[PDB]
Amino acid sequence: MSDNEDNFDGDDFDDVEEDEGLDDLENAEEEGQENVEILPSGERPQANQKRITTPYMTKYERARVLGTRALQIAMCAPVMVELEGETDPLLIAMKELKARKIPIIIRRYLPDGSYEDWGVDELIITD
Repeated sequence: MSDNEDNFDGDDFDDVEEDEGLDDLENAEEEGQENVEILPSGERPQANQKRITTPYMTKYERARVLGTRALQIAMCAPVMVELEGETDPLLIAMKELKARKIPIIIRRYLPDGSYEDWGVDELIITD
């Protein structure tokens, strides 16, 4: 009946519980390090670059994609599913991967001192 918490600081371990995932991203891995840009597929036979981007895009390029698609598409949809009839925060960025079509190029730069561009027009999609 009258049982409440005395305060909110019994020790020095009650300030680490801020999680902002979504539908299946509970601080699992997300470990990486590559500046990644996003753009509509573009295997331009002229900007053939190279450096470290494994000839196979990596879920982040697609995870930045989904996020940068989720907003571009949240407007209409550069996506390949609901071009202008949908704008969900990521159904499209999901559907696009869920489709594994990921028709888009991504730039994996390197905060280390390098960079490479391409995505699904020259290599893999999310995986």
